[PDB]
Amino acid sequence: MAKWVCKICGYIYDEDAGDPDNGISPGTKFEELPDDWVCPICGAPKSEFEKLED
Ligand SMILES: [Fe+3]
Repeated sequence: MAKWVCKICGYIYDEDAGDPDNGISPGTKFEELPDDWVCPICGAPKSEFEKLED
């Protein structure tokens, strides 16, 4: 699945990993993260992530 970078801090939101410590099961697409989900490292909103693909 896809990987996304937090443009602020470099954390990778890896769809295959999810973010279980913050309520997101492995395999959750970035689109499906709640609107108010934030980078678990720096607190940046979803807007600040970029999809790692051409
Ligand atoms: Fe971040």
